[PDB]
Amino acid sequence: PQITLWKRPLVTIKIGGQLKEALLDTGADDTVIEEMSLPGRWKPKMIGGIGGFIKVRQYDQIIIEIAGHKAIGTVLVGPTPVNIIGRNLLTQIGATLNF
Amino acid sequence: PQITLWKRPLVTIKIGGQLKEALLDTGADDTVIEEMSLPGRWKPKMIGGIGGFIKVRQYDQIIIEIAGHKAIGTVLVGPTPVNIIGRNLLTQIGATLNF
Ligand SMILES: COc1ccc(S(=O)(=O)N(CC(C)C)C[C@@H](O)[C@H](Cc2ccccc2)NC(=O)O[C@@H]2CCOCOC2)cc1
Ligand SMILES: [Cl-]
Ligand SMILES: [Cl-]
Ligand SMILES: [Cl-]
Ligand code: NA
Ligand code: NA
Repeated sequence: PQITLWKRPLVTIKIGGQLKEALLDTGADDTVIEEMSLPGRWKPKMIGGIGGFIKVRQYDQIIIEIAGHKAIGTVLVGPTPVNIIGRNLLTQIGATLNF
Repeated sequence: PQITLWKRPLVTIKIGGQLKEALLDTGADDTVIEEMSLPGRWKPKMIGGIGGFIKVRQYDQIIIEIAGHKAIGTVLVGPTPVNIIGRNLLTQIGATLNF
């Protein structure tokens, strides 16, 4: 699809057996999801943006279905105010910004 | 152009006769740039990023070139890890997300 930017570019994702809404975010290096459990190993990380930093858990090799398209990569889990699909997964679904 | 997302989507902007680097950010409703001098009056705005809420200065109707494309619109001035071009100006330059 061609997604407009007149509104937030929100899509449905499936992660850890759960459906969630998330923002397609070209400004995000990494994918960040609100608190949830995921299986496997994790390690702590700090990520920063407007307003400063939050502590997250870094889970590697997580599959996420994004608007119907599967992709695997690292997912950060923590107290983000919005679920964010970042570049690490946007590349894997072939997303581009066009103008 | 068609911009892929394997690296950060950084572009040159021109504001106030000066060239700066900025990030094309579909996850940002608004455009936020680092401390600089802009003409005219400003109004207060609170914006909430990943780390919390901050105060910024809102300047309306500012001339700004984004990757060679002219725009005239609202610019927020305040502390940010990088200048971000949000949807208010991405729509003016005709950007969409595609996959
Ligand atoms: C390392 O991976 C990262 C992933 C995401 C972020 S971020 O969420 O902080 N962010 C980075 C950007 C500030 C460089 C992505 C943004 O797209 C962020 C995404 C976002 C959106 C809403 C709330 C929290 C985060 N948007 C944002 O800050 O927009 C501001 C703040 C909102 O006000 C209106 O727009 C301006 C930081 C690190
Ligand atoms: Cl990854
Ligand atoms: Cl590609
Ligand atoms: Cl505007
Ligand atoms: Na893992
Ligand atoms: Na000033």
